[PDB]
Amino acid sequence: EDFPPRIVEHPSDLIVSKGEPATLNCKAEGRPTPTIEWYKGGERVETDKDDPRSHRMLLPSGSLFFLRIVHGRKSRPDEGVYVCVARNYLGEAVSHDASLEVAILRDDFRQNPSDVMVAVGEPAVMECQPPRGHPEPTISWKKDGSPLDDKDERITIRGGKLMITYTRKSDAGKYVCVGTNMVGERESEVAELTVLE
Repeated sequence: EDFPPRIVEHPSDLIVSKGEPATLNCKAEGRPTPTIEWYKGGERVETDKDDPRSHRMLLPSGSLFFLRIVHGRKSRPDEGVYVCVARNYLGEAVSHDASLEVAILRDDFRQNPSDVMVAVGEPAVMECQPPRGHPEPTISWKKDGSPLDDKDERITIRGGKLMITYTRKSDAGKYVCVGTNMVGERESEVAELTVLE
């Protein structure tokens, strides 16, 4: 016996990089088998099943596959809020909405660290702020090519602050703050800690 459609899988939010394909999931049940149609900002989205020229494929399940995420300066027709709608003669079911998003990481830091000159046993503090990014760029540090870990308690890394409680001469070196999101790494310009005594 025939029954109205029901959404089985709603689409989940998606951040993806420019250059990468993407898939928004949807799945319905119904008898007769429901058709699946997608809407972005409440506007019907063309698929290859509508028009062979589309860069978007509607998969057998009704998920929406973007062969390329269009996001240029002056047009970006793919990022936004999406909903799938399942239909048969008996009715319609709509999904919850999902955002589709292109990740972004700037090459150039919000605030570079600063040279510090300090004497043995005195605190050395370096502050950093990474580029704007989505998702937000998390922070790490490097001295003369090698990662810094706060695994060793004499260094405190927290927020944008790197603190060395009691400077050692062996702490003299080139410091860079590193910026990281799904897009890639980004390195600040190098900072000189100098240690007197």
